[PDB]
Formats: sequence, structure tokens, C-alpha cells
Amino acid sequence: IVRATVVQASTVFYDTPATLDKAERLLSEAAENGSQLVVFPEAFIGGYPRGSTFELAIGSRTAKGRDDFRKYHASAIDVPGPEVERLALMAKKYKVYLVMGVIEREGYTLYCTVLFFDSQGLFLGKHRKLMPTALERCIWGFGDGSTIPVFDTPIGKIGAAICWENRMPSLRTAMYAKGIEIYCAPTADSRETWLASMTHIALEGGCFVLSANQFCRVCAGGSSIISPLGIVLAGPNYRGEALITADLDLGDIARAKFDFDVVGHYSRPEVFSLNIREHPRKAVSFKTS
Amino acid sequence: IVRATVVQASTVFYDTPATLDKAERLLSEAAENGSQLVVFPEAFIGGYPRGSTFELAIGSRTAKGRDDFRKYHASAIDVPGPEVERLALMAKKYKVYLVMGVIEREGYTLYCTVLFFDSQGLFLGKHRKLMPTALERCIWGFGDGSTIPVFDTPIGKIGAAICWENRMPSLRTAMYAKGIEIYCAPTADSRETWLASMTHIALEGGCFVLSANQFCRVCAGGSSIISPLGIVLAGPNYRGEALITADLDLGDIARAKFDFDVVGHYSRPEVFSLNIREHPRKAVSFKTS
Amino acid sequence: IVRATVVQASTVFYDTPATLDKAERLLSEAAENGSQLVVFPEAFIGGYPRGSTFELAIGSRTAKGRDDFRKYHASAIDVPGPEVERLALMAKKYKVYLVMGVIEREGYTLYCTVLFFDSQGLFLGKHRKLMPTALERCIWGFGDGSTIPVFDTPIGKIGAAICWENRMPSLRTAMYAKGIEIYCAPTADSRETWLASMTHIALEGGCFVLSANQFCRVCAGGSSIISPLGIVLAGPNYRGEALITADLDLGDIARAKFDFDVVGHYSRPEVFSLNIREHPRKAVSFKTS
Amino acid sequence: IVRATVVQASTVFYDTPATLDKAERLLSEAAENGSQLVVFPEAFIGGYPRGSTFELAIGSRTAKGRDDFRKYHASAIDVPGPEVERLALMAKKYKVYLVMGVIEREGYTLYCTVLFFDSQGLFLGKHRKLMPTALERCIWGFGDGSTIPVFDTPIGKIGAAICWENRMPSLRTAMYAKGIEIYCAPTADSRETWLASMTHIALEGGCFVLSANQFCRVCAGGSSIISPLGIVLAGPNYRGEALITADLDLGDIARAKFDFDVVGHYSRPEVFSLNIREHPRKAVSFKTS
Amino acid sequence: IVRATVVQASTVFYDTPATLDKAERLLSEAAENGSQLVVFPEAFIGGYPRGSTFELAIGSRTAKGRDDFRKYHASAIDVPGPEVERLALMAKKYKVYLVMGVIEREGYTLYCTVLFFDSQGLFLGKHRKLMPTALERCIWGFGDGSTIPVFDTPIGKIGAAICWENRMPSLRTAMYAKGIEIYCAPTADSRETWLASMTHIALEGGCFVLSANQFCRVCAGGSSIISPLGIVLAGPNYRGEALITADLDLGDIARAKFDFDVVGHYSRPEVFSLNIREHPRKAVSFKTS
Amino acid sequence: IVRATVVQASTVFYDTPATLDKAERLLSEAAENGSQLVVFPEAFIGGYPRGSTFELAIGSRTAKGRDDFRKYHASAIDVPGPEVERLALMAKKYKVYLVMGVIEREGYTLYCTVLFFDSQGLFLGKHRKLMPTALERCIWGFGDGSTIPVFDTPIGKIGAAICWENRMPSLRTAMYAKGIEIYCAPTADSRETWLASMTHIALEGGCFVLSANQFCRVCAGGSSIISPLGIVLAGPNYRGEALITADLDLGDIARAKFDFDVVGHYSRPEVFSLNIREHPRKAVSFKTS
Repeated sequence: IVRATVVQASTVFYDTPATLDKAERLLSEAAENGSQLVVFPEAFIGGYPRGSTFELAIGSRTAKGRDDFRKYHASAIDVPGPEVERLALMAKKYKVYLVMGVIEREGYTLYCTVLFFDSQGLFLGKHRKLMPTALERCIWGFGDGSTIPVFDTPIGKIGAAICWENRMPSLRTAMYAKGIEIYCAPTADSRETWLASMTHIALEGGCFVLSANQFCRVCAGGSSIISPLGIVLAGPNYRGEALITADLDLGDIARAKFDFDVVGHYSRPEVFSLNIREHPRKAVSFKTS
Repeated sequence: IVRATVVQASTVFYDTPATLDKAERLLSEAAENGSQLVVFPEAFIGGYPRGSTFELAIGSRTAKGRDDFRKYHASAIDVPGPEVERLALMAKKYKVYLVMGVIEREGYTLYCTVLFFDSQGLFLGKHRKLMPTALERCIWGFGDGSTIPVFDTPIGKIGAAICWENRMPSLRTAMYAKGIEIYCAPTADSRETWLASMTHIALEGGCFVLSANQFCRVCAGGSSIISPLGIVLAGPNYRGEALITADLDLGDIARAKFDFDVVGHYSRPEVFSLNIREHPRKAVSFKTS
Repeated sequence: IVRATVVQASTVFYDTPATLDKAERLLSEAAENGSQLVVFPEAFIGGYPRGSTFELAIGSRTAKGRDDFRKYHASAIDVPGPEVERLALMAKKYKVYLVMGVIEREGYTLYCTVLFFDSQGLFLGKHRKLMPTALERCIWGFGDGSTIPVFDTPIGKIGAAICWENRMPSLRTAMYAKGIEIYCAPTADSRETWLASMTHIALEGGCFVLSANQFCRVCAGGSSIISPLGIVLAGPNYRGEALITADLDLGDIARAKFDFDVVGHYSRPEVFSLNIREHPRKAVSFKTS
Repeated sequence: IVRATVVQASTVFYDTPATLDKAERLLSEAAENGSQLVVFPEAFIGGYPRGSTFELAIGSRTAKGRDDFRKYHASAIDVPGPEVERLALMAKKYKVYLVMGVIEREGYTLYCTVLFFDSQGLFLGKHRKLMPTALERCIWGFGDGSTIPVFDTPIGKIGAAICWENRMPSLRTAMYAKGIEIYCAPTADSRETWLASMTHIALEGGCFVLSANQFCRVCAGGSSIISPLGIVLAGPNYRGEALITADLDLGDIARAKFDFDVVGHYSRPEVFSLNIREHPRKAVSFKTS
Repeated sequence: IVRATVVQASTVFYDTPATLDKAERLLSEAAENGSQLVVFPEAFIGGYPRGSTFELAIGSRTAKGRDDFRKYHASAIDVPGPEVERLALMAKKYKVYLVMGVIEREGYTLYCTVLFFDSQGLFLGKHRKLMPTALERCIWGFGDGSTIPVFDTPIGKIGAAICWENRMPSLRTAMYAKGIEIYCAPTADSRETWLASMTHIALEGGCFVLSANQFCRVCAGGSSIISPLGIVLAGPNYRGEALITADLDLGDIARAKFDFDVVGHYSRPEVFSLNIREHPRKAVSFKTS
Repeated sequence: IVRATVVQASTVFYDTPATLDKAERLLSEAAENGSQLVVFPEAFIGGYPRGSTFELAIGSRTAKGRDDFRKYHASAIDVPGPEVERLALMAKKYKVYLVMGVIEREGYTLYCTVLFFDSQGLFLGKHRKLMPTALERCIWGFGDGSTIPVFDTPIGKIGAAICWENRMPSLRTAMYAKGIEIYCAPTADSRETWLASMTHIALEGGCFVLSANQFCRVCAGGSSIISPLGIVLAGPNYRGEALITADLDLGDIARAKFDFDVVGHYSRPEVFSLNIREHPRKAVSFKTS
């Protein structure tokens, strides 16, 4: 039996070493009640530009989109670097597992990735975003196949997905085949749609769906946590920003997969068959001796 | 622009020529307000045995399960036969499209299939059930791959699925690749779970999800109809049995697939790939000359 | 020795059977002076929405973007269909080679492709666009690798590329390895940049670069034709819309590849090496017997 | 923000310790206005024999080509030696970065290389020429793969290329993958061709293209400097020989890679892939103990 | 014991189907005295442009070099094609082994290759030239490593080399390690130098050196044949053009390798060691499925 | 410009302090005409036993081979000792460079080495023979790899080789990689073969080949000197024994390496590669402290 928390705070959107101590004080306030797993929302460190359009008509490209883009580009981080060593030292002080939604750069690009940290201050890996949704295609980049993680821990197996990757059927049945039972999912929207779209994943899976959204000033996001029977433990807190905690019974999965049981004993292999091509493909590959 | 109805009535569960005139009077009452498409619930003609256990412990097989099974077996139909000619003559009198959830027999077996009829009294085809859920495995049979239909009509393309086939990800992304925009789904359960599980399909698709459940005496089923933006047109009528009608705007799909757009321009073919084996496999195959 | 023409006219942007007779009267006026190859601009049949933004902020998705998208979606064509049979019958009447920049649909998507037709009314093939540039990612789709053509004719080998595919180095050195010497390139921009960017391709290649742009009311596009020595035959006509013709000496290529000579005898294979993966990848693949 | 200069002077073509004080007085005159980076043309120290043919018919080899070749061979330098110590002491006196186009010897051969020097009088490295163009194959040699530099400085990353290496697509997309943003390119030709061929590199890249050519008596070379938006800062000075200066805004690159963005987020790795073999290969390799 | 012939005739240098019947009448006149192996000189089919300079100063590139190059380019062949089928049918009529020095094209390039044919009309392979000498670098191309042949026959093992590949030490000790005992060597020069340079190869080897040169009007070439003891069988015929024949004793090799014996029992492997990298490297490599 | 001499005299074959004053009087007669470099033949001091067989059948070993071997063994020298101090004092009297072909002993063995002396009476080094030819294997020994010299002088770089080491290709391309331009080569044979075998080395190299042979009573050896263009300066003097002199133009090498140019810019490093293992290996190695 473990217990996990989600947060709902917002970033200051500029001056990225100043939005890193908010993470420290929230991590300490989430530490003082004996928690074990902390989930941060989407695009927490880099900042999520809401409402801005960058003045892109069809290819007009006015002068006041370029300066806006460089002011947004100068406030991103890069891995591994000085901004992940401090997070490793943050999670190294005591025992907690840490996920974090950051925005990284790689040679004048922007990838909306997510990070993973264990209780011993190691760096497990990262999961980039597969495809940005509608207008984020203009400013962000596409992830490859060699990124989808397993990340087995002594409290279970944890995975992640971002805003509208949870609507694909093929990515979810590729997560289910690796054995996910704690399924984190940050996002950046706030509708009645989202709770009804997460109840289906919590029923189709068997995993404790653990979402997180931010609250700024208005797009009042509501985070929650859902049992694998369809029972909301902690409700959709639209009432300001706060901390949300609940406990997780890991024996409520083998009693929940008695009815449905995806990629085992349903999902007839005699008619359906899937295959995922997972290659680290890169454009230019130097080879020396 | 079309308009479609669902019904919520129950069968008398025995004496199957007597439960066929209820269908006639409901079809006439659904005709008198200018409807165009009528959907009947799961296992309407054959009857759905609720609560019965047939006394199956592990293989004890007491004497009062066999007589119960033969009394249930003697009240099923077979296609094509005298019970589908009357339904073709029923839909042939005026202009309406007809789906129907029956229970067929094929050599001392039971298949929980669904039927399709056009406005001219023809027999389009049928869709058997892929896999029964938990206890229906004891009494019913498994469907093959060569059954999933397209069934293009001059009002659109209509498909179907049964109780817990709507939770598979692979079957839904096999329905989406054929171009479904009117997605009927009968069922035999009544929870808060079911409305939240259909909102996800109506959002992931772009299809007018049109469910149907029965009401008997208690398992008060609630049928509805959901827009492809996540807007319930007619609510979950738990208040007795009645008729439910709404209209369908077919221009609300090309404006709804601007955001998400499954198996087109999402669903990266460079990493994921699916293939469905659709063969008519049978055990014994006689060949003559 | 052949001679080829480019056009500079614009479409009426709506009611796509009405913009198809402008093509007929321009094709006849380009026929009456003994031409042999006619090139039409980018997005001629489907229409190129200039200046419109569809109101996409970050994911706000107001109501007046959806109706704008469906009014744009209802004015596209699909191949093969009734709109390419008329173009085949158009090019079948007399002897001319025909390229054409259309916009096709494939299941509520939009691909900005280009077509090819011979002198006998056959359908050679098509070349979809690899990646749309900045804001066209929101509304259009991505092409695959199994599309890049050779299309050998008895007047030479002709290829094509679209607006900002001509800036990639890898795609141009994949075109050069197949033996292109007549290199059509429609576009949708009008700067001093574009003439200086085509002179480099005409020098790096050895191919008669033959561009085409449209003129509407203002984005006064200028089409031209460039010798493989860097000598502009017909200038950048910014003076309204008109027809532009010149003749092509096919013996001015073997005398032009005496100096530079790309993928032969330059481009050291002992240090550089390229490989193109050209597979027809699709998401769902039905297989029967 | 840095500022850089190019020169346009010519050598005296013989007596190579006498053409080294012209470099001193030009370096001092370029020092007195607060410059930071000085670029010298192609083959400045060794001399570039223009118009001479050496009497090579097909292999006739008359007597008056051998004495001409030895008089040209006796006026070359060798690295490291007494001619680079004086250049290091020249750049060591004050703070300036120095590139220089020399001609080196290595055992009765001639390599047309280029040199690099920092502000502290160190020797960073050198970049030999990959392949000479047409007639220089008779007298010069070929470079290997283990020579292409990165050379990161505290004012950016600087690279180089020579006369007709800038027309290869593979070498430029091998320079782009290492992160070049100041792209020096000496040459030895003077056409209208060259400005139109450098505008394409400045647009395809994002780098401040900084060319240099010489002026002797006539082949009036014209050097320039081009912004990464396609805006010529200092024009093609055909009016005698002079000094040319401009300033460089390093924030005009992250605002310029918002549209195109080569080897990031364009250049689809799922279809194209490149690999460069970078080995120091030599004919005879002695090994001892 | 075999017997072999060399020829000394010249080509008409233009109209390449007319210089192919001279080969027929010489092949018949060499057939009528019971010969078994016929060797033709360097660049026999394509023609060897002697004395022409193409007006290449340093990169001036006057107009009367381009037309000269295209008139030379239009008189070359390509393998496999219609010009090697006739040579296979020529050698297929009776029993003779055939080598032939042609000039091939491969996409506006020129490779000075050599061909091989057996007694049954098959096509064994080809040997391109490794590096052209001084001025032929301007017009011809470089061969790769995956071309050096063995070509075992029932009369021995035959190899080949071209004009100044016979002066390299590494290529000859790569030929010796494969077991060459009949070593053909066409050329295009006529000095006292050449006989003294072939006596050394015939002594260092053990192979019957069998050279061939052409005679036109003056560069009076002289072909010969040398025993592996240093004994000229047929002298350097400077007296016009004619046929030259001699017989070959294959037992004069195992009695000749009693003294010297290269890559066996000399050539100390404890101090010297060689390795040849033999890879088929090409610039662009398409891969499909 | 230097000038060098070779001698052609013979030894008295016994009583080795008596054959050392012949060297003195020949060195003085070669001094009196202003020479600068004197070359002595193979096995001058120790004596070269011609025609003797030592009665070695297969291993019969008669008594009159042992006394013949000890009478030959008692007339050899050892380095460094009393016989090289007198030669150093001989070359120390005036300015001349001295090479000398001696026979040394090392613990009842015989090595056919060659010596080197400068103008100041120093001892530069020695070059033992790699492998004796046919019958000299019975009486002489094998040299190792750590012996091949460079020996740079202020008149150039001088090297050496002995009788049939000049036929190996690997040893000559190991001499060429160190920069030899004066290539001494004593021998002990007299054929027409030898002049034709040295013309190839003088052409393949660029070095003034300077051979020397002895004349006794008949094996009339003929020494010569060959320009690096293939022009014999002083002919093959078969007319008794005498002194042979000529002058050497060191500017006739950089004009001679314009055509061919071995281990530079020919000898493709991308396909061929050589490596020489140069270790001082000895059987028993005492180590103390």
C-alpha cells in the first residue's frame, strides 16, 4: 500500500530559476504528511503560453512573432544539465519518487518532455511527446518511437502520457502490454470531458489513473485520482489551488482484472495483431574509430 | 439531416412468436412521428436470462441445469428462416432502416448476433459477437473475424458492436479505419460507468454514438444519443420505458474532425502498425464437383 | 529540343467545377502556339486560403473556425475520381504533357499533392507533400517516403517539388540520384528570396528549373525559367498575369555537367553515404483470402 | 553582439616572407576600429596562379611546365613551422580571432588548407580542401574525412569551407548538424552567380555567411556579409580593394529558426538518414615499442 | 600450352558503330592462325583524345570546351547494353577469350574500364581504372576497391591493369596475392621507358606480361610479350601496325619461381603486413520492401 | 648540387687488413677530383665467395666444408671494433660521406650489413640484410625490422638496400614513405636484367639510384647512376675496373614528382593501407638493477 499526491500550482512563466523554489516549498509541504509519490502538471518548468497566437496567418510572419518566440526560447532547459542536478539533489534528501513535466531544448527546438526520478537521486529516463495537438505543431517537435518507458520500481510499474496522447487507442494498448498499473497523465485542459475520458482509461486498464492540471489567473484545472473500478477517490478540485492526497491499495488490481482483462485473456490473437517499431532514428550519424 | 430512435422495452422472455408483435406496435408508434432509423436492444428476440446460474459449480452438473438449458434453447431462432422474412416484410411496408439484436442457433449452439435491414426489405448481413464476457462463455459461442461490417447507406455508414466489445482498443480502431459515423451499440447493463464510457468513444471517433438498453421488472437501463463533440442530445432516461428520439446533423462531423482526427493525420504510421486477419474459417469443409 | 510554358492565373477559390473551365481556356491558349509542356501553380484546384487564421489561439477553438473548415473541406477533390477523368480527357485531345497542383482528400484529411499526365491520357502517378511549413500543419497532412517519382518520358525525365521542399539538402540530393533534368517547382510565395534560391538549384543540378506562382487580388507572384548555367530565359513577370514561354535545349546539360557534376564524380563516396527508406507504410492493413 | 571584418587585398604571388607584412599592416588597420574577427581570402600566403596552364595537353609534358611547377613549389609553407609561429605571435599581441587561407606542403605535395587562431595565440586546427575543382586536380591533393571542425569559441561556433565545397548538399548538411552559426567561406571567383549562391546558404542555414575574395590586376572579386534572413549588410564591393566591416547580432538566429529549422524539426528521420565516415586514414603507418 | 595475340590498330575516334567492324575483321584475321587469347589496346571503342586541351586554364572555361566535351561524350557506350551483346556474339561464334578496353558512361560521367569475355559468350566482369594520371582527372572518374578481379579460366588466371596503375607497388602486390600468371596491361604511351618498366614486373612476378598499344597518324606504340625470366619473345614492333603472336609455356612459371618467389616464401610476414579494404561504396542507396 | 662516385674494384678475398689499404688509395684517388660521396660494392671487406658450394648435398656434410667455413669465418670483422675506428679516421681527414659494404660477425654468425659515416668521423648506424637470396641462407643470417634507416644529412636523405631487397614491393614503399631521394644499392650480379630493374625504381621513386658492383678475375659487373626521369648519366662500364663520377641536381626531384608522386597524392588511402612492425626483438634479454 502506497500513497501519492498531485499538485495544482502554476508557474510564473518567466525567469525559470525563480519557479524552481516554488517546487521546493511544495515538495516540502507534500513531504510533511508522509507521502511517497509526487506528480507535477504539464509544462511546469518551461511555462505553457496560453492565449498567445504569435501572429501566424498563413505565412505572413510579422515582426512581433520573432521576438516573442526568442523570449520564450530563452526560458527553456536542457538535459542533462544544471537544472536536473538540482532536482536530483531535491529528491535525494529523503525518500520520494518524482515525476516532472518540463520543456527541454535541443538545438533551437522545443520538446515537451517529462522526467522521472527515484528515491536515490538517479536519473531513470524521459518520455517525449509523440505528436503535439493543433497549434503546438508550429513551435514544438515530434518524438520518436524509442522513448516509451517501463520503469519498474519496488512499489510497482509507473508510466506516463501527456495531453492528447491518452486518446489514441494504439498507444494505450502499447502501454497495457508492458504492465502499467500506475498511469500518470498530466494535461493542460479543464472540461467536463476530461473526467469522463479518464474513467474509460481507468476501466479499460486496471491502473490507478493519476492526473494533474494547473490553476492560474482562467482555465481552472481539476486534478483527481481514480480507482480501477471507476470510483473517484479525490474529487475534481476546482476550488482554487491546493494539494490532493489519497492512498493506493495494490491489491485492488488482481481483484479488478477478474472481469475484463485486456491484452490477456481477451483481445483475440487469432484475428488482431499489433507491432510497434521502436528504433532510435536520427538524421546525421557520425561514426569514428 | 436524418433522425433516429432507440427503444427501451423488454421481451416476455418465452414464447418467441408472442414477443414479435410488441416489435410491430413499437415500430408503428415509432413510424408515426416521421423517424428514419430504429435501434432495438441486446438479445431482444431470444431473451436475456438475468440472475439465473444454471447450477454450474466447477463441473458438478446437477439435473436442474439441463432442463433449464433446453427450455432456453427451444426459444431461439435461425437465419435465414421464417423469423427474418416477417421482419423484412415489416421493414418493407414503409421507408425505415432496421437493426435488431436477436439470438440465433446453429446446430445446438447459441450466437448472440445482430441483424441489419434496409428500406427495400433486403437482408444486408449480420455481426456476431466476438467474445462473451464472463459467464456467457458457458452457454454462447465465439465469432470469427470475417463478420465486421461496413454497410454503406445513402444516409451514411452504419456499424455496430455489443456489450463489452466497445472496451477493446483494437476493435474500435478497426471500426474507425472503415469510416464509421453512425455507431450503434446495444448493451445489457445499467451503471453510471456506461455513460462515461460512451462519451470517450464519441470523442475519440466522430460518430453519433447511439446506445440502447432494456427495462424490465430491476436493472433500469438508460439509453441515450451523444453528439461527436461530447454533448448529450437525449438524456439517460431511467424513468420507466419509453421512446427516445433526436435528429442528426451529418455536417457536425467534418467540423468535429478538425481537432483530433484519428486514423488520419494522427496515429503515426512510422511507429505503429495494425493488421486484421479476416478469414472465414470453419472446421469441416466439404468439396464436391 | 522541347518548349514549355508556365501559367500565372488564380482560382476563384470556391465552387471547384467553375475553376476547371479557366484551366480549359488557358490550356487552349497555351496550345495555339505549339507548346509541349504546361505547368500549373500550387493548390490550383482546391484553392489556397491566404490570410485566414481559423481562430486557433493555443487550443481555444472558437465556433467560427469549424464552419470555416467545413466550407473549405467541401471544396476538395479525390483521386481517382470524376475530376481526374476530365483532366485526362483534356490532355487526351492533343499532344501535351500536363502537371497540375491539386488538393486531394482522404477520409476527412487534406493532402497538398501534385499530379502528372502524359500525351495519351494515362495517369502516371502523384507526389504528395513531405511536410507542410508552419501553419499548414494545422490543416494538412504529411506524406510518406514511397511517393518520390522518376517518370521517364521520351522528352526527358521530369520531377517535382513543392513550396519549401526545395530548401532541404537531402531531398534534392535524392532527386539528383535518379536523373532529373527538368525540375518543376510550384510555390506560393513572392519575394526577391525565391529567384536567388532557385539559381542555386539550377547551378547545383543541371536541370531546367521551371517554377510557377499565382497572381490574385496582393502577393504578386513571379514565375520564370532558368538555364542550367544560371541564365534566366524568361524574367520574373510581376506585371499582372500572363503566359510565359521559352524553348529548352537538351544538349545544354551534357555541356553544363563538365564543371561540377554532382552525385557522379564529386560527392566522395569514401566519406559521405546516404540511404533513403522508401516504404509504403499505412496504419491499418486488412488481409484476406 | 560581435563585429567582424573581411579583407579584399591580393598577394605579391612570389617571395612569401614579403607578403606577410601586408598581412601585418592590414591586421593593424583592422585593429584600430575595434574589430573582433578577421577573415582572409583563399590561397593568400601561397599565391593563386591565375591564367597559367603549365602546358598539359594530354600527357605531352613539355620542358616549360616543370620549371614553372618547381618555382611555384618553392614558395609554399609547412605546418607547424616558422610561418605559423609568427602568425600566432601576430594574433597574440591583442584580442582578435584569426582565420587564414594558406597553401601548405607535405612531401612534394600541395594542400590548399585554411587555418584557425584564437585570442590567446593557440593553434586550434586546420581544414584541408575535400576536392579541387577542375584543373587544380593536376597540382593539388585531396583531403580526408577527419578534418571537418567544430571550434566552439565564447562568441559562438565558427566553421569554414572553400571555393566549390559550398555547392555540395551533403557537406553543408554535415556542417549544419554540428551547430554552425558563423560560416566563413573564402573563394576565388567573381560572378553574379556567387551572391545568389550564398543567399541560399544563408537562408537554408541560420548562419551569418561571411565570404571573402581578392582583388588583383582582372577578376574583381566582391566580398560581403549576409544576415540569416537574406538581408545583405555590406554590399558586393567591386570598387577596388578596401576593408569591409559590419556588426553581428547573435539574437538574430533564434528568431530566424522559427520558420524553417533544418536538421531539427524538419528533415524527417523516418525516411532520410545520413552517416559520415570520419577516419584518419594514411598510407604507411609505422608502429614501434 | 596456350598462345596469345596482341593488336596494334587504331580507332577512327568518332562514330563508334563504325569502329566495331575493324574489331570484327581483326578478330577474324587473328582467328585464322589458331589463336586462343586476343588483347586490344587502351580506350579502343571510346577513343583516346590525344593532344587536345579543352581550353582549361585555371577555371576560365571558354565556350569552345563545352561543345568539344559533348561531342566526345556522345560517342561512349554503357554496360550492359547493345554494344556488349554484339561483342558477346562475336566471341561466341568460335573458341577464343576476349579482353577489350572500352570507355563507358554512367550518368554524364566517363570511366575508362576494361572488359572480359570467355569462350561461351558470357560476361565475366570488368575492371575500372583506379586513378587517372594527370589531365584525365578533369574528364574521367575514379574507380573503387570492389573491382580487382581474379577470373580463373581453364588455361590459367588472367588479370589486367591500365596505363599508370602498373607503377604502384601496393596494387601489384595485391595482384600477386591472388595468383596472377597472365598479366595483361594495355597502355597509351610509347617510350624506351615502358619496356624497361615491364621487364621489372615480369621478373618480380612470374607472369607472362602481355602489353598492347595503338598506332595512329605520331606516338608509334610498341607492344610485346615477355617471358617470366626476362626474355622478350616478340619484340617492340615500331614498324607500322600489325598482328603479334607467340606461344606460352605454362610450365615456365614453376621453374621460374625457384629463385625469387614473392608473397610466398619471401616477404617476411613478421615485419610487413598489408590489408586491402574492398567495399562496394556508393553515394545514394535506396532500400525498399 | 652535389656530386658522387661509385667504385668497381675487387677485394683480395683473404687477409682482411691487406684489403683495407686498397680502400685508402681508392679513397684518395676519388678525393683528388673534388667528390663528396663514395659508394663501395657489396661484401667488400669480408669477401664474397663466388662459385664455392661448401659440399652441401642434402645433409651429407663432408669434412671439406667445415675447414672451408672456418677459413671464411676467420676473415670477418665485428662492429664496433678496431676495423671501424680506422674507417672513421679515414673519413675524418677531409670532408666526404662514406658508405661501405662489410661482413660482420656476431657470435659465430655472419650478417651481410652495410655501414654509414658522415664528414665528422661519427658512426651513424647500419642496415643489415633482411633475407639472403638462395644459397646464402646456409651461411648467413636474417635481419630484423628495427634497422631500416632515414639518415638525414645537409645534402639530402640517403638510404640503402642490398642485392635482392630491391625487388620487394613492400620494402620499397616503406623506403618511399620516409623521404628517400638518394638511394644507394650495392649488388653482386651482372646481367642486362639489372639496368632494366633499376630504371623502374628510378621512375617509381624520384631518387637518384646509385648502384655499385665489383669486377674480378668472370662476372664483369657494371655500375651506373640514373636520373629520376630515366636518363642514365654514366653508362654501364663493363670495360675493366675504374672510377665513375657524375653530378647530382637536387632541383631535378621537385620537377620530377609533378607527374607520378608516390605515397603522396596517388596510392589511395581509402582502399590500400600498410603497416610496418619495427621492434628490436632478441632471444635472451637480461635485466638487472
